[PDB]
Amino acid sequence: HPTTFVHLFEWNWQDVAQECEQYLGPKGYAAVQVSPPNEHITGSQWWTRYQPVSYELQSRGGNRAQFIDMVNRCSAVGVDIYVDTLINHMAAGSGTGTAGNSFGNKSFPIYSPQDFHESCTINNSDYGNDRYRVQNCELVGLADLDTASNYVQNTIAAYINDLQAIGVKGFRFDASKHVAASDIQSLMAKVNGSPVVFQEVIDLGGEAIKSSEYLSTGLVTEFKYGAKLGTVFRNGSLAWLSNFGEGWGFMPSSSAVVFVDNHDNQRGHGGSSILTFEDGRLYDLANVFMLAYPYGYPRVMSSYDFHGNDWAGGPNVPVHNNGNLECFASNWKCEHRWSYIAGGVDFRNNTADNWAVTNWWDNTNNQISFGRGSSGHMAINKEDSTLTATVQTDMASGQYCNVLKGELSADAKSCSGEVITVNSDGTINLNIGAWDAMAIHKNAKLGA
Ligand SMILES: C[C@H]1O[C@H](O[C@H]2[C@H](O)[C@@H](O)[C@@H](O)O[C@@H]2CO)[C@H](O)[C@@H](O)[C@@H]1N[C@H]1C=C(CO)[C@@H](O[C@H]2O[C@H](CO)[C@@H](O[C@H]3O[C@H](CO)[C@@H](O)[C@H](O)[C@H]3O)[C@H](O)[C@H]2O)[C@H](O)[C@H]1O
Ligand SMILES: C[C@H]1O[C@H](O[C@H]2[C@H](O)[C@@H](O)[C@@H](O[C@H]3[C@H](O)[C@@H](O)[C@@H](O)O[C@@H]3CO)O[C@@H]2CO)[C@H](O)[C@@H](O)[C@@H]1N[C@H]1C=C(CO)[C@@H](O)[C@H](O)[C@H]1O
Ligand SMILES: C[C@H]1O[C@H](O[C@H]2[C@H](O)[C@@H](O)[C@@H](O[C@H]3[C@H](O)[C@@H](O)[C@@H](O)O[C@@H]3CO)O[C@@H]2CO)[C@H](O)[C@@H](O)[C@@H]1N[C@H]1C=C(CO)[C@@H](O)[C@H](O)[C@H]1O
Ligand SMILES: C[C@H]1O[C@H](O[C@H]2[C@H](O)[C@@H](O)CO[C@@H]2CO)[C@H](O)[C@@H](O)[C@@H]1N[C@H]1C=C(CO)[C@@H](O)[C@H](O)[C@H]1O
Ligand SMILES: [Ca+2]
Ligand SMILES: [Cl-]
Ligand SMILES: [Cl-]
Repeated sequence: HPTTFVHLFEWNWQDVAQECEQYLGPKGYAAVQVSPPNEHITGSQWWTRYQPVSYELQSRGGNRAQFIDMVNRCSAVGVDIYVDTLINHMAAGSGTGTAGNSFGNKSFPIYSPQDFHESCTINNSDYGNDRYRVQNCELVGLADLDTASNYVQNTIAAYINDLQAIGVKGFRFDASKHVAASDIQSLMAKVNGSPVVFQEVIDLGGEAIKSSEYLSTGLVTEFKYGAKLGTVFRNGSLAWLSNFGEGWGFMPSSSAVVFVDNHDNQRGHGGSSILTFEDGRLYDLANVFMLAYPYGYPRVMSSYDFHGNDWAGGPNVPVHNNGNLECFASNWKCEHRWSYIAGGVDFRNNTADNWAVTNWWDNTNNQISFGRGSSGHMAINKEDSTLTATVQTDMASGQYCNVLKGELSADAKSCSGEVITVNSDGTINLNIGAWDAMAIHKNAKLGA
């Protein structure tokens, strides 16, 4: 049933907790990826979170008690917390952290200069041909930890195990490409149990380091997914997506974390083809495809309008602002609450017993429909005409809520939005307006 997580980028711990109770739990999201909760450098830019100072849980998102409160309140409604984990480095330079600690010259509350690789600079060419420099030199001046050192592994493992002890269920290993896979292996041997671990490795091909090196240590970000999906949605034909996945050169589905955009590449950090909230309904549709299609573990992005400043932090108005939700406009965008996206999550959540593509249909261009066997069916019309084809499904005949537009009542007698009819012979007579879609599934069926 739970199948999809969401990055609540720069949401603080109280907003996450309330969001779990009021929306993510009820709508079936599996987990929240939170911004780094450990002590980091002072400053309001979002990227301060990626400059650690210590592993005390005092950060822009809140203090340790507030962190625990969020973990608990989210867990109470069935939503896990995944922590963005800085395994590669500490802050650059000298300064002060969010818990009051000072640092400088590769000296921190828990590290000294010997705990780091010798200073050198990762240069653009190194990605293509110097594995050693990519993993032992400094990413944009950040102090590169000696991740082969037993002390460093133990210290990072203690941070991970502290977070597990208080209830955290997964971890994003930031900048995993900059850490030898064998160092990550040694780290994981000190990590208690088997939490969810996904490793951030950007590999579109042609580099010294390969995302495939990381398959044995956890899940891996498949950045090919969003890159190719955005190119297809912008310039290509949806019909080509019938074998999306391993046939496009992607890693195995059971290893991949997939997403349309992430916090870096919606700003042009870490792809002019990447779709983001800025693309409106094109983003809706791309998310509907992602969430209906049986490849990967999807992460929905949840952003703020940064008003053209790719460095700015988030709005200084909370999401839950004394009874008003600061979503959808020029503060928080709340893509995870957009109807087509949350509906796609419901569809994925209820078609997970059938990880196949069935009865693929298309018009050779930008209209597609397919099924998850008898568990669900979907269609996307990304053209300017109305889509009225008759398509074959394996669905039981009857009437179904279009979960992109509404939901089934508690009594199961009605839908709050459009109702789709599956005929006696299992067909559907589509009637999909331009740039619209539909999705139905067996657990959103009107019941006699
Ligand atoms: C941002 C990503 O950079 C690399 O990606 C490279 C790909 O690997 C390569 O294939 C090709 O596409 O190029 C890109 C390089 O542009 C890393 O591999 C990838 O891991 C990284 N993403 C994640 C990790 C980091 C680091 O913690 C995050 O970086 C953000 O935070 C840093 C540090 O604050 C910020 O840098 C700022 O500080 C420096 C000085 O320290 C100054 O130059 C300036 O003030 C700031 O830019 C980065 O801007 C920011 O991207 C990233 O968010 C993670 O997702
Ligand atoms: C929820 C789950 O979704 C995804 O898992 C699906 C795989 O991607 C599919 O490939 C398929 O896996 C089958 C393998 O293909 C096959 O080789 C064999 O190993 O059997 C597998 C199981 O049938 O179906 C999987 C769904 O069953 C995604 O890849 C996976 O990561 C997702 N699970 C995550 C989410 C939750 C949230 O609670 C956690 O419990 C899991 O630990 C996460 O990994
Ligand atoms: C928040 C909202 O985002 C989305 O819609 C964007 C559209 O995709 C863009 O096309 C554009 O809409 C313009 C229309 O195209 C145009 O016809 C005219 O009506 O002006 C519109 C606004 O300028 O901009 C939209 C964002 O401003 C996304 O598709 C949509 O689903 C999102 N709506 C959510 C928000 C509300 C508000 O509570 C909810 O009621 C909906 O259920 C959510 O889906
Ligand atoms: C606790 C220190 O451990 C490590 O030092 C080892 C080093 O690995 C080898 O020389 C073997 O012996 C020394 C002494 O144990 C770390 O390399 C060193 O950085 C550690 N000190 C840091 C940690 C603490 C507290 O966690 C601080 O008190 C200290 O200031 C800080 O530098
Ligand atoms: Ca490194
Ligand atoms: Cl702490
Ligand atoms: Cl990522």
